[PDB]
Amino acid sequence: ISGYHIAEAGANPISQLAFTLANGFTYVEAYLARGMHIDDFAPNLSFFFSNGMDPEYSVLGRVARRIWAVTMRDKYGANDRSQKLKYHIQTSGRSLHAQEIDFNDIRTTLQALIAIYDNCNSLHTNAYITTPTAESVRRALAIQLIINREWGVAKCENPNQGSFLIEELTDLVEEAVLQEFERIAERGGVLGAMETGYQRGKIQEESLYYEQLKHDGTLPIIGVNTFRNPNG
Amino acid sequence: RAYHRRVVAQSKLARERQQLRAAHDMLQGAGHESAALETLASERDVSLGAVERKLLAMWPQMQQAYSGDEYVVKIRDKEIRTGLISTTLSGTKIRKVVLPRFEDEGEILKWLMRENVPGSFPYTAGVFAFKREGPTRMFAGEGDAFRTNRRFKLVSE
Amino acid sequence: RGPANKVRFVTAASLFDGHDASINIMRRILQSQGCEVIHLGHNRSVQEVVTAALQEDVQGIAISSYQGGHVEYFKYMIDLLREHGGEHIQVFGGGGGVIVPDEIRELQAYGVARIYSPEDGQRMGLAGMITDMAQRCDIDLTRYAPTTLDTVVAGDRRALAQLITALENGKADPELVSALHAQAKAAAVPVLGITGTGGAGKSSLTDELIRRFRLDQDDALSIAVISIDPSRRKSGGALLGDRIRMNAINHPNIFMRSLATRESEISQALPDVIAACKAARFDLVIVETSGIGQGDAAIVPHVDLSLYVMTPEFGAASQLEKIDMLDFADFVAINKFDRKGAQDAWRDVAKQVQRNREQWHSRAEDMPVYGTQASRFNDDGVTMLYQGLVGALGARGMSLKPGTLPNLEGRISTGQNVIVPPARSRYLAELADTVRAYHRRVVAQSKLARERQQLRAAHDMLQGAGHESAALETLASERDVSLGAVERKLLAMWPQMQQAYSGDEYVIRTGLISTTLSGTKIRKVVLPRFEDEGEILKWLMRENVPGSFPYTAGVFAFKREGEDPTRMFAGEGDAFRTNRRFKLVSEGMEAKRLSTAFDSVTLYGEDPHERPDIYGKVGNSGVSIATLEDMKVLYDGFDLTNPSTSVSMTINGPAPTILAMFMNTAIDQQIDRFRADNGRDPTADEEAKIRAWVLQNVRGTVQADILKEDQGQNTCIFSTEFSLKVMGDIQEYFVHHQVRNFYSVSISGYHIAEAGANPISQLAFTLANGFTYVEAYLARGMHIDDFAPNLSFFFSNGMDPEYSVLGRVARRIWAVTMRDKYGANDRSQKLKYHIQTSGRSLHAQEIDFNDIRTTLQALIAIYDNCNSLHTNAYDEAITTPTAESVRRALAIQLIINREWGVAKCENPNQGSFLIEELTDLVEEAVLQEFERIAERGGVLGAMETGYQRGKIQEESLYYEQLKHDGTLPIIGVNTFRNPNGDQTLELARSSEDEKQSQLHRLTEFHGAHQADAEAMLARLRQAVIDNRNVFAVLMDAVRVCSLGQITHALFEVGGQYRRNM
Ligand code: B12
Ligand SMILES: CC(C)CC(=O)SCCNC(=O)CCNC(=O)[C@H](O)C(C)(C)COP(=O)(O)OP(=O)(O)OC[C@H]1O[C@@H](n2cnc3c(N)ncnc32)[C@H](O)[C@@H]1OP(=O)(O)O
Ligand SMILES: Nc1nc2c(ncn2[C@@H]2O[C@H](COP(=O)(O)OP(=O)(O)O)[C@@H](O)[C@H]2O)c(=O)[nH]1
Ligand SMILES: C[C@H]1O[C@@H](n2cnc3c(N)ncnc32)[C@H](O)[C@@H]1O
Ligand SMILES: [Mg+2]
Ligand SMILES: [Mg+2]
Repeated sequence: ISGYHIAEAGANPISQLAFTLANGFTYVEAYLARGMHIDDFAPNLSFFFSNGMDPEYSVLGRVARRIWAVTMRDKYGANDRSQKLKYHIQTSGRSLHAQEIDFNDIRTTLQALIAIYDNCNSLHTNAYITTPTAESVRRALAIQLIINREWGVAKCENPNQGSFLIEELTDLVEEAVLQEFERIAERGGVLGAMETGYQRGKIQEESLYYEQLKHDGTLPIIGVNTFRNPNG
Repeated sequence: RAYHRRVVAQSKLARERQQLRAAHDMLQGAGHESAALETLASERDVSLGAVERKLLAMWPQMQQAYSGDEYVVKIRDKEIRTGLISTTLSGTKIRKVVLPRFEDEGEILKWLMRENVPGSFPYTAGVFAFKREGPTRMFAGEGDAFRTNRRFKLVSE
Repeated sequence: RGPANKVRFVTAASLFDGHDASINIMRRILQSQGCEVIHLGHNRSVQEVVTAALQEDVQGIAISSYQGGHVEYFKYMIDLLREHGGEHIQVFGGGGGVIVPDEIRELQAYGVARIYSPEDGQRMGLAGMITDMAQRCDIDLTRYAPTTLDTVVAGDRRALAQLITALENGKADPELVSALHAQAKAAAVPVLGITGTGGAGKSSLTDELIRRFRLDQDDALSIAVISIDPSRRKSGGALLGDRIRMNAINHPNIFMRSLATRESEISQALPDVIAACKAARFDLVIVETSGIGQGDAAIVPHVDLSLYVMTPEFGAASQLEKIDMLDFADFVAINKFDRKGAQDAWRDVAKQVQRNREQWHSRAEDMPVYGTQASRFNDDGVTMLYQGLVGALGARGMSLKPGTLPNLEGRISTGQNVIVPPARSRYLAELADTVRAYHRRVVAQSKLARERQQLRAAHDMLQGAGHESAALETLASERDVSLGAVERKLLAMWPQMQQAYSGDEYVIRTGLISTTLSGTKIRKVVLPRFEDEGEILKWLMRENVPGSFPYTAGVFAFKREGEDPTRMFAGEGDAFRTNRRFKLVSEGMEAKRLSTAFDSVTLYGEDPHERPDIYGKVGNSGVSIATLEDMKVLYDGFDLTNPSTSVSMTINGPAPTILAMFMNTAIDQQIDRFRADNGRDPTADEEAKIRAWVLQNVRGTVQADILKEDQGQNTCIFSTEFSLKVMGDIQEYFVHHQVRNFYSVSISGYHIAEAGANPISQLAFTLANGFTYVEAYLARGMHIDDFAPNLSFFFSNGMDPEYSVLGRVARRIWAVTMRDKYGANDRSQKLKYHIQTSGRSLHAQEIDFNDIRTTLQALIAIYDNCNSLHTNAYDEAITTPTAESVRRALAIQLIINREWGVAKCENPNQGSFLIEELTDLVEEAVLQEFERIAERGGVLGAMETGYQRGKIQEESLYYEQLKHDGTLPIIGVNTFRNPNGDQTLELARSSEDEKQSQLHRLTEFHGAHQADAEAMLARLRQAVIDNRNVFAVLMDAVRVCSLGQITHALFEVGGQYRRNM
């Protein structure tokens, strides 16, 4: 189950996380209605998220894990292996720009950081437009190596835990997802919503809103709509 | 949402239960022996769920586990030791998993139900106990099956 | 087994260079491999290093040059060596990424043996370089030794230096040796022996005595100095650390040779070396021994006059009866007379010497026992001892002119200056107690608050069930009184506190909410959701919200709306070019926050000059500022008196002089602004109003932290005590003129850290230095609330875990101590600091990786709510930030501040289990270090031993041992190397025209004030002599005098810094 494309298309972290979990649960309900056992396919379910600059991305993973674990245990009554949501996080490619390509390594670093902080299972790091050169992939691969090996805070495996901001954000994002679950449910489920093009519409709506505030100068992007290259 | 409602209620019970027994010990330390408090406390031992009661019960044992320099856990007939400490250049001990220092059992249970340590339900801080030490996948795909294969064999040499 | 021959080295840092971290760990490996190292320390001209190497007759010279101008520097050295009989001496260099490959090939082609790049260090290893360096210099220099005394007696000082190397190694012909002693006997020159306990001040006192000889006799005397230091027989070599303390030996008539004991406190060939100097027609030979015990006195039979040096600390008075040297010494110098018990120490020693000589018919005060303070410039005590030595040397056949010095009377120095009174000696220890005591209260009050809540909670639950027991309430009300007044109000205001940070605004109105693209409300300050009042109070006392005691999460309520903490360090070329770079950095920002970097020449208070030593360094590591006119140009277009403009100049040694330039500039800008807005010059009264107003509202910061100069950066040019004296003058000037916006000192540790100190050492030393200034000003008679708000701090942020909580720890330690210990007000309890990302953490290999590290470091700085942040460029290891390079650095801050989501919260650190634990640990670690410094006599007492410098250099070695090792992984350096091995990067060097510009501007400035120059400088020296306010005169001095003129004038009256290894 992926949500990389949904976010990349323009969906904000709440929409991405909500839709993706919704899609995942749809597969679960789909396999269950074939008379199958929950402990037979749930451990095989892998997830795939995006990490951008938005605050919600810092707690996206932990929220996904809790919503899954609680539901898989209480609702579907599955075993321990099934309650464990494993996911891959890939840094947002949308968040990187063609103008001042050297700046992208900064953004890709911050995004890679909160992924490791929130104890992800798998991480991809984006390069700083052109072809994937062997030099460009090394700078991307170095971001992970520097954080994992050199970075001091990273030596702790639960640095997020305890933080007032993290716990509040975790609760908020969780509830925001739940409310979106309800919105999809009153549209006939995920399939029923797709029948109306609800998800597509909502993604398209948010993609425009982002692309608007970007041009509006309201959402600052360093090197793009502010602090632009004085040469070109 | 129902799960969270339970966390709130069970925390209140665990909190009240502690507050009562705490006051009970303080009264006996001053001379007054009022078992009227204990009745309300024992009343909340049953009010607390089975799962919730064991969570608080394992908390002191949980603390002693993540306290030392290693993590002893015996699976099958052998055991699996894991290091907890990474020492800085300054000589500071950075624990892999840092536990809360709450006194309130209301906060302890609340934390144990909403965000237990990595490798424990609801796996908020991770699905595994500790991170694996040392995984970089080898991606390739271009041209015909022959070219993609060679790259596969080359990278994975 | 070490080297085959007696291998000797001369190690130093280049002219106007403070980078000793590199060269210090090289002289350590040199010494351990069995080399005698004559270490000269930092800031050494070519004329200095070459003269040293020639007199010591060494095989090798090791120089560190990180300021640039290294091409001209080494070329000069190579040329000068060949010109004066030192072609066979090999020169080695290193400057990290500063010396690019092309310049290495050039310099090595010129004559330099080897210059090691950071890549060389990785391949060869730390020991590998030194092994290569040592094996090259493993040659026998006895072949260059003279066979006849003809050269030496004639006055050849180079032949003398080589003859000594022959005599020391015993490769001199027996018939030549006896012939030397034969002529040495007929020479009849006096030999003064200086001996005494270890670290008493033998070298320092020797240097001072020589200075007295020069001033008194107008440099007419030819003095030979033979200093002996103990040799570690384990390694094979030694650390001859006497020459480094010598500042008055830089003259053609002075000759010095450093000898290792090579065993005894005297070299086995000392009588030969002495005789060699006697035959060289020197007017006087002075010999310094090593650390002698109580019963040691081997210097007596070899000299004509002996001087025993001791400190007031000798234990009981009965100990003096055990000291053999008190029985032979012709003169006894009780040095370090500023120490406690010096007066009583003199009476004991005087009476003991009287007893040993059986002169009962004489007064004890008439004995040749002198109380000296060699650390003190122009000390009357040292002069008294000198006058005595003159009278003794005079009777022993030594022609000397009637002295020009004050022929004073007495035996004891009258230096009554004190920085920190011995009563307050254990101030750091008290501070440690104060903090620990505060935490003990937090624990106890929390327990009470917890119990109080638990009781009343149980009381309400009983009444809800029926059984009412007022017995509980009695215990609760009992704890209402147990709780403090302050603590009770803290919990009382908590529900009101919650309602404040709950809404969308903070009622004067401030927004609390920043809404994401998803529509999530991110609160600026997130409050805890504890139910336990024990946890509430605990949190409110240990880490209250930003803007509340103890200001752990920040000293202010919310971060500034428009003025970001960004403040970019800048400086390149002349004042004109840097003025462009200021406008580049501060472009697009309504608030102009400038940070000025000066070139090595200005940093050391010197004027730009034609000599290659200095010329090549002009404007190459920072802006070259020499006159007030340069300073004016530097900040042209910038309204310094504007409320949204702050200038941060990084200058230490000449800081009072540079500050006076800045102040005059800020004043003159408003005078020009008035003359423009009114079309006329302001009246004497109008100008007075303007001038006074400028001083009050001018906003900025000058570093000037001299305590860190001795410890870390090495930009101290005057004597340590003098620098501190003038620094206080600045603060007193500030108080009088109500300069309440400018920071008189940026108490720093960045420099200490970059030298190699780990985050604990950095934070501890820096706070310790800060508290030292506090104690210094308090003993000096200033209200704590008068100078504490003017105290600025500066830290480093590296990769180490402790750096994440460095700032918050600094804030709490300060706030708690300033409140409980010193009883200061709110403004004083608030520690404001600047954080600059660690430059040493960035490397020359794979420079693109550095932006990753600089990002992470910049992040934790902003998370921990810093007041000011500088971000390093990716080409950090190679050059001063380029135009393209400074934008990438400046973008890191812009991306985090604007784009980064978590950053929308202003206390994201708070709550974290890791952060709170780390905060507690680092805090305690600092407090323990406070105690370690306290039991060494305070910060000053520790510096006297070189404790800080020692601890830094040790930690620097430990890090470096691991960086090359591999135990400490550095991506792109010791692991994950490039299969290629990597082009030409753009560099920030100064134009030739810019150098000639500065020279012409200087000579034009000098010509303009040629009349008032000498007069003003004379006034400046009189200000020091009459002990007035030095800075007050500098406010007028910088208008007619250049930086160099002022600095050199102060040298005649304030002395020069004495290096400390
Ligand atoms: C630490 C440091 C400082 C510390 C110095 C601490 C101390 N007490 O020595 C502090 C903070 C005080 C400092 C201050 C300044 N510095 Co500085 N500093 C650095 C830094 C980060 C590292 C230098 C260092 O000590 N490295 C550790 C050594 C051991 O390793 P290495 O350099 O990689 O060297 C290796 C080999 O080359 C070999 N080698 C090197 N030297 C030698 C010598 C011998 C004999 C041998 C055998 C081998 C050898 O040994 C090493 C093996 O790995 C560099 C940038 C960088 N990372 O390169 C800037 C840098 C050198 N400093 C710089 C400047 C400009 C300054 C200032 C003048 C700034 C100012 N304008 O005020 C000040 C003032 C200095 C002064 N007071 O004279 C610039 C130089 C610019 C230029 N020359 O063009 C640099 C390059 C930073 C920059 N990009 O702007 N500095
Ligand atoms: C050479 C090589 C080795 C490398 C180096 O060493 S580079 C060294 C460079 N050094 C530096 O960059 C040092 C820079 N540091 C400084 O200038 C000072 O230490 C600072 C205190 C950080 C200056 O910070 P600055 O931005 O000027 O802020 P101030 O504290 O002076 O503020 C002035 C007044 O404005 C108000 N204010 C400022 N910020 C806030 C706020 N957030 N909330 C509410 N009110 C605020 C407030 O009234 C304050 O004045 P007070 O009433 O507190 O006296
Ligand atoms: N407090 C104090 N320190 C001094 C005095 N004279 C020298 N020192 C310091 O004592 C230390 C060692 O001095 P040094 O000349 O090397 O002594 P030596 O090794 O025995 O010859 C240095 O830190 C000096 O600055 C003094 O009169 N008072
Ligand atoms: C000691 C630290 O000083 C900084 N530094 C030195 N000179 C400059 C300059 N002109 N501009 C910016 N940073 C500078 C480097 O980042 C180095 O790491
Ligand atoms: Mg000495
Ligand atoms: Mg000595």
